[PDB]
This record gives sequence, structure tokens and C-alpha cells, in this order.
Amino acid sequence: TGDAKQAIRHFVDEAVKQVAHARTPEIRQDAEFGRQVYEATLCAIFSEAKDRFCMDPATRAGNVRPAFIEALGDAARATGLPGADKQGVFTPSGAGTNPLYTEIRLRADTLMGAELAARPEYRELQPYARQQAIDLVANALPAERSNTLVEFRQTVQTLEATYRRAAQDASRDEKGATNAADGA
Repeated sequence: TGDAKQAIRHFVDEAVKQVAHARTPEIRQDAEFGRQVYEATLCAIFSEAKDRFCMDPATRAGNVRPAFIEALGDAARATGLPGADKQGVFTPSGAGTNPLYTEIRLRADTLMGAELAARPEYRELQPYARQQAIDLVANALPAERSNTLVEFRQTVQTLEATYRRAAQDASRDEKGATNAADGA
């Protein structure tokens, strides 16, 4: 409770397992629907990537979002994620789906939702479950798609920390008195 970093984190692990097994026999049953989870795995991580950076109150205005969005598009480009290039931006679709991570999210959500989950520690605790949940999807293809998945995975995580670290600097110069960042 005093270190949601480890506590709330371990609660997630359990949930993940339960589902892990739940949707494990189906993936091995047939080699196809498992590959569908690969595309959704990225997309879920992508719409969330943008949403995470966007929602973060410490990153509302000109917090480097423009570049953050393009980076993801560039990174998702090499991956080979289905999509299309519109004007000058690459985008797959509107929110993947998240039918797996959402299931474990519900279990832990109803369990934690406590003061420990309050602390901003839940931030870093982003690749904890994914690393696992996504590991399963890797089972259907832990060879290639895996290399691609593990890449876009760490790529996004570092993309946020790097973009956040920068914005954080701007936040320091933001506070003042008037016209701090109204951009009227």
C-alpha cells in the first residue's frame, strides 16, 4: 500500500494469468485468431499511447503531442501495422479494441482502486501487464512478429519518458503570472 509500485503491480500479475490461461487454449487451437491479437496488441498500445500522453494533465497544451503522434506513426510504420497514410499522418484506425488487457484491467481495477492506486506510481506501471499479456500473443508467433512487437513496445515506453522529460522542463518555465499558456 505504501509502495503501489510493487503492490498494486503484483495484483495485476494475477489477473493477467487468469485471462492468460482463459484465452490460451483458443490460440493453440487454431493459428489465426492469435495473429489478430498481434495487430490489436499494438493498436491497443497506440491509441493508449496517444491517449496516455494526451490525458496526462501535465501534458495538455503544447506538450510535444504533435511529435509524439508522428513518432508513433513512424514506429508503427516499420512494424507493418495495417493502415493508411492520410495527407501527412499515418493511422491504422480509431482505437484497437483491447479485449484482453481490458479483462485483466477489470479484475485488478475492482481490487485495487485504493489509495495505493491513487499515487502517480501507476504511471510507470504501464509495461508491467502488457509485457505479460503481450507475451501470450507472442506464443502464437514468438519469432518474427515478436521481434516487431517487443520493438514497438520498448519504443513507445521510451518515447513517453523522453517526451515527458522534455515537456517537464517546459512546465517549469510555464508557471508565471499572466499569459502562462492561454494561447488565446
